[PDB]
Amino acid sequence: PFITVGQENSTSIDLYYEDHGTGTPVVLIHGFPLSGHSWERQSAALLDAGARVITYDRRGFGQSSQPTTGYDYDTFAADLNTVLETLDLQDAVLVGFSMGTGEVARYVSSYGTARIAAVAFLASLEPFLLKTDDNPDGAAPQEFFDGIVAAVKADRYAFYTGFFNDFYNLDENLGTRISEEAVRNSWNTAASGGFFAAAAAPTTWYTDFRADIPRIDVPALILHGTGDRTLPIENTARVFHKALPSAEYVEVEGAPHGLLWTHAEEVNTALLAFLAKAQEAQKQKLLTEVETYVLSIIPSGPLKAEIAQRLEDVFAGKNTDLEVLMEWLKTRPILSPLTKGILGFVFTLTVPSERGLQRRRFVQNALNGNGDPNNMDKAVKLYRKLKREITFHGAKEISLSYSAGALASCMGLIYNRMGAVTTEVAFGLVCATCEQIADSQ
Amino acid sequence: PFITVGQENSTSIDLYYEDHGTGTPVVLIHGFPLSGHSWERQSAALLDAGARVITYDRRGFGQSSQPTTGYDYDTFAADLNTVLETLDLQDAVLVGFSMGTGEVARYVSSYGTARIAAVAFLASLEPFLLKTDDNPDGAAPQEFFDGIVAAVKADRYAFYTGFFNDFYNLDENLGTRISEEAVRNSWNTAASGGFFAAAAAPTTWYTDFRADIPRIDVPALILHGTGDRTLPIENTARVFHKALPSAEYVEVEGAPHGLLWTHAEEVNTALLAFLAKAQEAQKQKLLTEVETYVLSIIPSGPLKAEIAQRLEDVFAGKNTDLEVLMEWLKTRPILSPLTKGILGFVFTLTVPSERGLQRRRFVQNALNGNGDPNNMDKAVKLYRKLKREITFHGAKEISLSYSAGALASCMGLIYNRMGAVTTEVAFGLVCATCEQIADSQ
Amino acid sequence: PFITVGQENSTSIDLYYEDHGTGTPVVLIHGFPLSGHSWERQSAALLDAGARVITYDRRGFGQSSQPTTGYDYDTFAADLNTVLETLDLQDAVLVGFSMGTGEVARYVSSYGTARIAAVAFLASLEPFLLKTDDNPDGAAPQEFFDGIVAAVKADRYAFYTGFFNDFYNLDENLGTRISEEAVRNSWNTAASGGFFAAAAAPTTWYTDFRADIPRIDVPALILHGTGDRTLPIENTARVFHKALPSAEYVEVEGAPHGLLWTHAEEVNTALLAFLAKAQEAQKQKLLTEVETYVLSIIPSGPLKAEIAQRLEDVFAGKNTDLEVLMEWLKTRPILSPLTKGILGFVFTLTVPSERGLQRRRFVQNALNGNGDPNNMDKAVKLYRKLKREITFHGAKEISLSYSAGALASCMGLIYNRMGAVTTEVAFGLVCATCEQIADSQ
Amino acid sequence: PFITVGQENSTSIDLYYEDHGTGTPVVLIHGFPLSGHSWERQSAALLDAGARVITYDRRGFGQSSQPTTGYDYDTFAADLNTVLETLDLQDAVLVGFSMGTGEVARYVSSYGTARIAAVAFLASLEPFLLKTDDNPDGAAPQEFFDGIVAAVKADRYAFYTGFFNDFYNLDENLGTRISEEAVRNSWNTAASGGFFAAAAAPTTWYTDFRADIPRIDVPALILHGTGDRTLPIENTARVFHKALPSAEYVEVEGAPHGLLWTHAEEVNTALLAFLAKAQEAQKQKLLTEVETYVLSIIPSGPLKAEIAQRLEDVFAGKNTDLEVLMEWLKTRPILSPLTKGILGFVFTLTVPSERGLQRRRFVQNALNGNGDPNNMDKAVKLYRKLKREITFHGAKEISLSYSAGALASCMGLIYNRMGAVTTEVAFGLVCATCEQIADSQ
Repeated sequence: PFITVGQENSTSIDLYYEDHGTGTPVVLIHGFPLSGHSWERQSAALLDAGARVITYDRRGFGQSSQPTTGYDYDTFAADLNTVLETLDLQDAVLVGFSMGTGEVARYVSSYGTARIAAVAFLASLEPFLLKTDDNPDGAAPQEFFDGIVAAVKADRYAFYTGFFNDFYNLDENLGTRISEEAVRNSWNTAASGGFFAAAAAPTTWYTDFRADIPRIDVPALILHGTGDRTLPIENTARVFHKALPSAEYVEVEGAPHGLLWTHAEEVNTALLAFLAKAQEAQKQKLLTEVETYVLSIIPSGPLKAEIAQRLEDVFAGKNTDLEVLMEWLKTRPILSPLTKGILGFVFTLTVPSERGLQRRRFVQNALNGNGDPNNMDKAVKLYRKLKREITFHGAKEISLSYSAGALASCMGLIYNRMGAVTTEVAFGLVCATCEQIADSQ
Repeated sequence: PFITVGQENSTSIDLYYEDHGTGTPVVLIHGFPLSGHSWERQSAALLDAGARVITYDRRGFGQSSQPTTGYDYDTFAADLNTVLETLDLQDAVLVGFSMGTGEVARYVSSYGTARIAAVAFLASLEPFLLKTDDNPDGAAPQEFFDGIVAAVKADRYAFYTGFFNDFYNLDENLGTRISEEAVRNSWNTAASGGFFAAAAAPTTWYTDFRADIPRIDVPALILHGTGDRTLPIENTARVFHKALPSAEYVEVEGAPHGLLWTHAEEVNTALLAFLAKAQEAQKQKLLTEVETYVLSIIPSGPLKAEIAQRLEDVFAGKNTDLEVLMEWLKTRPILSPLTKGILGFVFTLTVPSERGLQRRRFVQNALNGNGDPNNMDKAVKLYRKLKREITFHGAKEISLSYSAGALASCMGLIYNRMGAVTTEVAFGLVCATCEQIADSQ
Repeated sequence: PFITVGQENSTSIDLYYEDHGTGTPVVLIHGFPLSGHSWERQSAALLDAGARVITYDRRGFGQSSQPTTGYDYDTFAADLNTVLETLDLQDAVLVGFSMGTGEVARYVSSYGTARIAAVAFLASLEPFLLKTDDNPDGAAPQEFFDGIVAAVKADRYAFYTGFFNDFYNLDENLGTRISEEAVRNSWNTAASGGFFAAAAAPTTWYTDFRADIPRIDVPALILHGTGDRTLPIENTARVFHKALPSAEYVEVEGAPHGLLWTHAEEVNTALLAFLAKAQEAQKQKLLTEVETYVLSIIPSGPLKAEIAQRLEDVFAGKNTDLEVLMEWLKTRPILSPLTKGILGFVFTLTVPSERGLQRRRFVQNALNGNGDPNNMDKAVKLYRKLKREITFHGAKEISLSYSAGALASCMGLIYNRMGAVTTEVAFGLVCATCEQIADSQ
Repeated sequence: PFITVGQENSTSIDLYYEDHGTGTPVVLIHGFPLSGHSWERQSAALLDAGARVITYDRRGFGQSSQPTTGYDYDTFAADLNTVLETLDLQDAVLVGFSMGTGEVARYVSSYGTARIAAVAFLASLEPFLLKTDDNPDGAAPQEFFDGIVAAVKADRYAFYTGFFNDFYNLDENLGTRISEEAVRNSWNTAASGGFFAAAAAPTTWYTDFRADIPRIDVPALILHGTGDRTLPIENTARVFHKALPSAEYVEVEGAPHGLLWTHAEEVNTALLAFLAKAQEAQKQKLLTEVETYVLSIIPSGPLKAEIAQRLEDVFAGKNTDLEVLMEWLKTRPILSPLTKGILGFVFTLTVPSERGLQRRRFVQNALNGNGDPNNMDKAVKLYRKLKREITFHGAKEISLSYSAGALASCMGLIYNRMGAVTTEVAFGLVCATCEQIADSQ
């Protein structure tokens, strides 16, 4: 798969990307000189843990186009921007490794955290690698980087070999934490990047990210290997944490630069924990928003108390007997049959286990759009559009452009499994409906 | 990026290509069994020297499609034709290495040199490799080539190994001029070409190019390694130069077949020397053409003598005091303010150094399209199109479709730096303007 | 030229008007029985002094329609209203002579001073001409005016003769301050007004303007001839100044009623003195307003202090070395290149002398709309509309309907002299831009 | 009637014009400070002699608008251009008197003689009135003109009096060649021009017309009064004739500047002669063009000889017996009935006297469009458009856009007097028809 990010002469500039799983989106931004596939140990864990995994190959690397332009962090951040906008990612986690940590800082800094729930920096460049008068903690002098450029231009093929040596601490880790075959694959991946990008990349490494850091808005993780020969932990992660005290901070004891493979565990467990903390809060946010919309249609009173208590309990995960819940709703006075259908729908959708219970007649009758063909026609039209939605707000926005009869019919269509959409999209549908109905009062 | 060159059964035949830099187009045609990426040492130099670099992968190789049809030099030349026409290349240099030198000869021969400024043959097949009665200087008998085909069909993978041995003179050059890793990359590239192309390619090697050579119209370079084990310099470059005495001719002392890598600097230097001469000639042509258009609007007389002398001098590179030049123009009688603005524009554009001189009021006033909004509207439209142009003639052609008022306004727009285009495109703009104005007289 | 002010039976009622020069609008309202052309000595001076001169012929006079309705000051003031609204006059000076001074008072009184910067009363009717019990200072009894009406109805032609006698003090001024031919022209003008208007006009002369005077809001001038036989200075200008002490007050020694011609230089000088003060105040206001908009985009701090000081100084007329000013701006830290371009533009526009300095590259680059063709397209569209504007607010209003990119491009267009607009219109453009940019923050 | 020539602030600039008679257009351009009505003695003669008379009032004079802009010969010539284009005048005579002679020279010079058959200069400004070093024959120094401006600004009313004195040589001509009443009317006309134009006009009088004169392409007349006190014949007409030897040249013995009235006879007789010479040639041109179109449809042979002889004779004015002519045509073999109808039409149209002969059945039958309703429908449509045409080429151009059936039907419509058009328009119709028919062969 490709996303086009620009044009170079007669050719467009396309980034290779992958898009796996379902759930909260996690975007992984690889390091030099590798590709999105270098995250494969992390991707597997995130997929098992229930996240949507997005990887892409930076321009000049892996399967992306290989221009001779745009090798700088503003372009790289603009590239990332295009990806996020193209996929309409909401509530995303951005995880960068090495070079990738430059994208994370520069994007957050320039474009803000509108789509972004949390960030993570692994084997970071930050805050500035260039050793100057005003930057004493810098890791190396300018002449040092000039050196790498010269070395890559001389042979890049040979260069990759010595690079992966220190990248992986092969003198320590070969035959132990990394196989000879895994290293061979890495070299092949590097050899496959563009010649121009290979020599141009090292010039972006001493980008000054010092003014980007105060812009970091959302929860952050900083993770570094203490045996990092490529980015000395003392000039990078340790001074970065002083600049962002707020960041959660993890040192991987004796881990090299290429800790994604050698210490995938410690990485994946820690990354997993970070996702886990981010994910539950996001889920809670989703649950409570739904609740306000659902409650907005119910008349104020003690019933509205019983209903809200029940929502909150199933939302907290207390598996309730849906059969008991549904009978209660069914037999509630005052509530309109429409209202009971909406609640009926919400509860079956959110309850931990449906326990093989059949659909309820009172709900099917409540959500049938009065069996009106125009309602049903529009509901089918909305359904088509909702299949393309992946977020709560996108779903809710498109739904609000339809009449309440059509919305109720659409809900029946999903309820009865005549169509299927993602959970968060279904929430947006029922919330648009509640919004429309509440507004009629 | 791809260019489609044909159809095979249900599939189209697409050639992988790249398009880097800006300036005079240089098209690099790779050898067997490698791809456009084998030129990476040359590409870097050409890019630094300020050329537009085009590479593509021959059908059956690198990232191009892998048909089982069209393995012959007429098809290969037709493939090249499609590339050149698709990109609308003007004033291009064609550089072939090994197999690629067959494309260069056959295209020039059949399609002529309309788009082509110069040609270069590196490690050439020419003039005929087959040793016959009528071709005594041929390098080998037919049975020898029949042998290679049989060897590739037997194992191609194993075959590439012994091939790169002699291709690179690895017994001499390994660890010295070529690394083991660079060789590994080459084998990977070869292993990635199509099985059918691998066995079919060697049949095209003894194509008789003897009738193609007299067709070579434009300046040429012949370059060969004297240690070439693959194409014996005595049966190829040395008899080729006798057939084309006119060619500039360079022997690389003890260089193998794969001299692009092993002797890449020297090869790159040679390319610069040829590109540098071709570029200088092209620049001189551009100065000469621009000049005729510019002179066409001036009334015949002694002033027209002073003006032409001045153009020629700045065009020759005599850095003149633009401030002095501009005052002179400004104060010239007879010349219309329009004419003075056009000349004003040309001189600031072509003078070696502007010496931080501010724009001139007499020119801004002359090139303002009479402050007419429709002129300015069209000038902005033209500007958009000119941003996409890279050649003098393409620019001039599109410009001539606009009125003189709009053209003058566009020139003011560039003059005043409200927009930017490449130099040759700017020349096309001012020349279209002169052409339109001259035609009004 | 005509402005339609009403309908009489099958015919519309149209006022003849003229509209000359550029600059601050000055509206001249003639006396009985003459037309807008009676101001010709004043018009010439005002035109030379750099004002926009508007004249019109009151209904029933000169080249206006000659209805038999609407001969009263409310209608006359409504007529004037229609003129001012039709032309969208802003910041106008209203100058009335004789009858015209009734329009000035009644319009200001009823419609307010929204469009009006200053007023002038020459040979005024004010405050009330009718001699009554409650108006002891009145110039004549009712029976006296009844007399004039009767005289005009008897012969108006013969009547004009004796009228111009006292109107001009011909016994004193003929052959001296007024020629016989100038008097002949006056009679011809009068003979050309409508018969009905001639007899109906004198009934409007004893209109009580006593309640209109407290409504005079803006700076005023009262000017009267001490030899006025038509409107005794003692019953008119002298008691009017007591009612409006605030008015600037000028007696023309031995000047008759028709002092516009006989003492035209002195009257013209007086107009220049008032126009000159009003113009200077208006200019100061413009400097003050422009300044707030310009300052609104600059970050608060010491630089903002240096900038404001400089604006104020050039605005006060301290001719500053623009070259020095521009270098300072150019080299200022913190300020965005956009901001520097806007300031660059403002300073070159307001500095007393540009001293033949060329345009600055930093400004041209700052105001180029990013060389975007859509910006430039809209900027050209805006420019067309701005050519039709004559006021700061009209310009600013139309400009605010365009995006900031298009506005910046338009400014570059003017800066680079690719188009031209009046100064106040240019101010409106740069102020709309500042407003748009400030609002983005 | 008005023609709009521009815009001043909120008002358009309209020129008052008149358009009298039918025949060859003669455009009269008045002098300072008078209007188109000053030509009334000439207009009457030209109308009696059978010409179309066009007069207009220069901006600032007579009944034209009175702007404070555009008082210069390029604007005045542009004004004239607009008039000629607005009325689509073809084959026009331009006659200027005094100031008007500046329009004639400047228009011819800049716009060329495309619409213009002949020119006439009466009491000319030419070639340059300013007395300089390079212009020794100039009539006065710059300080002299500066003087007139100052005098007009001082009083223009009084000024006109002394001006008409010398304008008319009233000391010689009053009560003799000009009445006191005629002079009174002149002053009234002048007093009615705009104040601004009166003072601005004299600045245009020393315009250098020396480079305009070589541009005079067409037959010219120069006419001057030897008693001209306003434009000394020695600095104007006499040096002008040296610059244009080719001009027909007439001195009116002891005639003043205002010779149009005082010597209308000598003027009108001479002008009449000039028109008479121009008119006959134009008529001959019209006759011979018609003939080629008419002959183009006839087969080559002796009949074509008889026909051509006859056309030429009636065209030369030999009144022929149309009855005899028509019978001859009617009874001619070979000629198609269509052809006979066309000739029938032409002859009745061009014959001096029809002698009360009834329309011919053979022609009515020939020109009936086959009684086809679509033909007739289009013919009626064409007729509507032809009523708006006044020239041969305009008529012929619009006619050629119709089919031959429709054209023939239209001709029948005119032939049968069911509609009426001017002679030259009718010629264009029959010529378009002949052109269409000839093209079918």
